[PDB]
Amino acid sequence: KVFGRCELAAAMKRHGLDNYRGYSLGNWVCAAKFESNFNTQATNRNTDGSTDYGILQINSRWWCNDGRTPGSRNLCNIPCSALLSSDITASVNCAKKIVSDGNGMNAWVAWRNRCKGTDVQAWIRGCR
Ligand SMILES: C[C@@H](O)CN1CCN(CC(=O)O)CCN(CC(=O)O)CCN(CC(=O)O)CC1
Ligand SMILES: C[C@@H](O)CN1CCN(CC(=O)O)CCN(CC(=O)O)CCN(CC(=O)O)CC1
Ligand SMILES: [Cl-]
Ligand SMILES: [Cl-]
Ligand SMILES: [Cl-]
Ligand SMILES: [Gd]
Ligand code: NA
Repeated sequence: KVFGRCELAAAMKRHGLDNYRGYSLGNWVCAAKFESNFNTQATNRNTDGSTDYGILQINSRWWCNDGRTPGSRNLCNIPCSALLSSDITASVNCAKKIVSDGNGMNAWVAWRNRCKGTDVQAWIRGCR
């Protein structure tokens, strides 16, 4: 599923992501735009052999199981495929664990280089 901007803000806000660990709702919609282009089915191979999955591109090195990343962890206890669903529940619960772990939203390289220090509230402007 490719989400519209307002539609993704209303789903993230219903799943409790708004000001989660102090990060406003515009930071999460901003990240999703530059990680996946709002597309739940997005995948990218990394050079160490791990893969990023879904609307927030969550890494198979630590967070989920794809059966092809040797001696990796599955700390969200999910298959990688669960993070490709039109239902973003799996992805949101998985991102709450990651952003709680010491480094905050710096875990997302596109957040760090394209959303940190900008007008992030612009990403939810106009939505009800
Ligand atoms: C709502 C309109 O913006 C729709 N829109 C009209 C055309 N726009 C004109 C403009 O954006 O003022 C120029 C192209 N646009 C550039 C950009 O968005 O920054 C990329 C495509 N957009 C993506 C989007 O906006 O979600 C969809 C089409
Ligand atoms: C031509 C305009 O599209 C200029 N536009 C500024 C105003 N936009 C326009 C809008 O989408 O209504 C609203 C804010 N916008 C939200 C979003 O688009 O997703 C993020 C910033 N954008 C990034 C981008 O386009 O990729 C900068 C370019
Ligand atoms: Cl915001
Ligand atoms: Cl594996
Ligand atoms: Cl923080
Ligand atoms: Gd824009
Ligand atoms: Na894994």
